[PDB]
Amino acid sequence: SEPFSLTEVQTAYMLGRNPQFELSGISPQTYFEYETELDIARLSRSFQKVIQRHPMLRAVILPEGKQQILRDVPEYEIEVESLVSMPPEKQAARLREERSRMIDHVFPLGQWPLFELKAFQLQEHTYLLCFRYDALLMDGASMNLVGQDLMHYYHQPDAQLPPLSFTFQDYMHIYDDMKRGTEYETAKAYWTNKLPDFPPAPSLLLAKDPAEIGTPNFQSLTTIITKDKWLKLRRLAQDKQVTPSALLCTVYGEVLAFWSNQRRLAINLTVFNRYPVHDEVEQIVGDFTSLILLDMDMDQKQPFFTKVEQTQSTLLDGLEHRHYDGVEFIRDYTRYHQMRPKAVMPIVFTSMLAGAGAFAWEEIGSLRHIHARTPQVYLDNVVIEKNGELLVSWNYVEELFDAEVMESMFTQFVELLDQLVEQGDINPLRIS
Repeated sequence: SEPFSLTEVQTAYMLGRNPQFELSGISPQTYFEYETELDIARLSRSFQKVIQRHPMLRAVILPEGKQQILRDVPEYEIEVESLVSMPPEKQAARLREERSRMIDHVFPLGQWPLFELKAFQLQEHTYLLCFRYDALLMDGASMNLVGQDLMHYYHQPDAQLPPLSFTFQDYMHIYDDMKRGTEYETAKAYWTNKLPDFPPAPSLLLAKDPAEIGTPNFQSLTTIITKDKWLKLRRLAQDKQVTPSALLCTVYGEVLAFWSNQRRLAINLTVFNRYPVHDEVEQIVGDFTSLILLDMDMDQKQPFFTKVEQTQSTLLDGLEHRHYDGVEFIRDYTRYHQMRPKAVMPIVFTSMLAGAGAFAWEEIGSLRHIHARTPQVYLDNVVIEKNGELLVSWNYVEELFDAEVMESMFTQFVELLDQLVEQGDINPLRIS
């Protein structure tokens, strides 16, 4: 229960709370809603055992820039707010400003918890379950672990899960030792090797100067790629000897190059791959976020899938030097390029592809909404494998983009996926 170090991503997150930087003054957070018919009381007791299982669900972030696992925490119960006597319009209004208030909520430093799991009773046996968590607490992969244990203790309250011997505190000790290794300097050397000729982020058409925004508010555009379409895209990705992540990232780059009138651009890629430092590392709750800056050359005479192969090659070379994290390389880019307090690489692709794996929270019910906020980010393209479907969620700073332009870019991204599903290739990019 000693305070221990933050990851370099966690540190960037904590410094993004300071409003003196542009597009800052908020903590990174994820929010979603599920319409469920499960027993909320059983869910609440199950969630309590998840909290005791995972120490990072009982941790706080301290102002001094460290984290600490608390000795004991108060019992957590899912608060139930009943709306069953309210007409549907009054229900919708209450949920709306409850949603907006949960998304604008900020978890105070040093206090517990960094999450909220609240239920709204719409009918006697129908609830709207809302879950939100600070990204200082856990990454998206860890969030799936929480849902997995949640459903396990829900169905089998007495079947106790195998004890964990590895903690995130142990991992952080290894993490701090990995910053000072020969592997670290080889990864560093690779990134300064690519630093003089590294392209800038896609220069999109912004509605105003980001310096004049103040605190950003995010909007989400979300769609579901059906099981049939996602299956065809996975089969086409394997036929062209490319990963689905490189494929979706290259489609992203095509839309970004078109709307930015650029040829070479840098995408901020967010992944959750964990270093294999212990047999149980894929079992613990924590932050394992890795940022890699993707050098991409879109405007080419090459066929689309030739560019996908280049994105694949670039991506794997990035992963073999991830020990030098993207926050450090980003700052290398700022100081080396004379670039002030601005947000440097604010176009983000967040891949939560599970490799035909289950999304545990989908067992709760039907997903109704998802929202994601991050400091110093203009646009975040989040793709989540959702039990055979692909959920695509674009989160952008509302004050920074015309809503119709954003909807147009989003629609063209989705339509290029449709093209690949039909013809196995894409057409010259034109307006939707």
